[PDB]
Amino acid sequence: DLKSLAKRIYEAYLKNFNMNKVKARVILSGNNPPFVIHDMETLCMAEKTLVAKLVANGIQNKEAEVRIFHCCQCTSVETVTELTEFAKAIPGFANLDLNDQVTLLKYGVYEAIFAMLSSVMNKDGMLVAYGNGFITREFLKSLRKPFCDIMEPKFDFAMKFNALELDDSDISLFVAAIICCGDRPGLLNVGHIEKMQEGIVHVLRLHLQSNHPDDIFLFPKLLQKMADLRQLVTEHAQLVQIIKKTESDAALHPLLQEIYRDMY
Ligand SMILES: CCCCCCCC/C=C\CCCCCCCC(=O)O
Repeated sequence: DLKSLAKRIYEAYLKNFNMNKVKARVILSGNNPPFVIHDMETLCMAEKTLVAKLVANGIQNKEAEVRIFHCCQCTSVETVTELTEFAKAIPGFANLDLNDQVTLLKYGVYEAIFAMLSSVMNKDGMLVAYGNGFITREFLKSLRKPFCDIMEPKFDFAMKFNALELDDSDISLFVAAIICCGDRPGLLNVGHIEKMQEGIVHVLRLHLQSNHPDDIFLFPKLLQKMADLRQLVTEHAQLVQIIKKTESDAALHPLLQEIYRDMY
């Protein structure tokens, strides 16, 4: 039954996420090749094709860094929708009280986002806009403060995460395990969530044993990555709060504002 459950989770991941690691690698390797964004000229060209409404405002267009942050938020909002549907495949999740489902997704979505971002990142840049753009790591570092500080820790995480050489069958189970953490603040049926966590982590552990016979510590490596992601999210939320307080034009989408509210 555990092998079947691993396959169910993998299939739910392939169905519900618009991007997966095979699809990303095909694009990153070289009919609609990605438009490369490496400077302000190519950002503005890319926007006019890929997000035309955002730059259709003349001198009322927002600052480039704020437009970029807006596009970052749109990607998060979409990934939150995909993760919410994916979670239905996790045994026990749909049997939880609605409020506990909300809490698990609230704390888990950005850990899952940054884990899955690794699949579209290499040391030079990342895919964006449903695989139709590639924005360089150096360009994002070139942005004015504080916006240059958003992505670099995520690239740092991803380079090490990618060196583990996971595939989508592994990542799907890892994302399921992120969602099933019984120590999230405010949970009301901790006991049932802990059993749900134990079950998915057992599936993950057996799958990694089978799929990565060469790396006998891969399961504890991934437990550590889960803790590293929690710290990355706490730090990310702190930076978002700086942006919120100090950048009046960088409006936060209400769904993400609710995720961040009372989080850490
Ligand atoms: C014209 C395309 C412009 C693309 C800009 C870069 C898009 C980056 C893609 C995904 C960003 C992932 C990080 C999201 C965290 C910041 C936003 C948030 O807190 O939700």
